[PDB]
Amino acid sequence: LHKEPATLIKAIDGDTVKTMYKGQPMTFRLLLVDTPEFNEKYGPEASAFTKKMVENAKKIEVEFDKGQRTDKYGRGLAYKYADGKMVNEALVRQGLAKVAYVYKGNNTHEQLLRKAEAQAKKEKLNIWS
Ligand SMILES: Cc1cn([C@H]2C[C@H](OP(=O)(O)O)[C@@H](COP(=O)(O)O)O2)c(=O)[nH]c1=O
Ligand SMILES: [Ca+2]
Repeated sequence: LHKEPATLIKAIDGDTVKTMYKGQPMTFRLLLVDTPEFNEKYGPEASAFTKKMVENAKKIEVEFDKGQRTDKYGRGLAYKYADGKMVNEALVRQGLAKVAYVYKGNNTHEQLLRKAEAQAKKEKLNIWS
């Protein structure tokens, strides 16, 4: 896989962000994770974590997997990076997302994320507390 440029338009919630990609606005849903909804426990903390991470970044990048690049809602499906740090992994490592929605052929970073989740579980962080 490879990273491509994107520029933040707006933080949305823990696992969705609006970014401009090849000059067009899109809403991206982060691959391989599930944050709580804003109305659910930790939902606001996940939203604020992702928002801080993308708003503070000097450089956002998007990385598509090998499979489907959009979902049925027309959202982009990608791994997102903020100054080189994967947002999807960072959420999981902080116990603010579960590994979820692991579909065959768009699961290149699964094992990296499962290892973050195990570590967040060991530390009993947030969702795992
Ligand atoms: C992350 C992800 C979500 N989705 C779809 C499955 C879920 O469908 P349903 O809407 O029918 O439940 C929905 C969950 O997204 P949210 O967790 O953003 O609600 O997005 C994909 O199809 N592919 C993906 O890789
Ligand atoms: Ca969600």
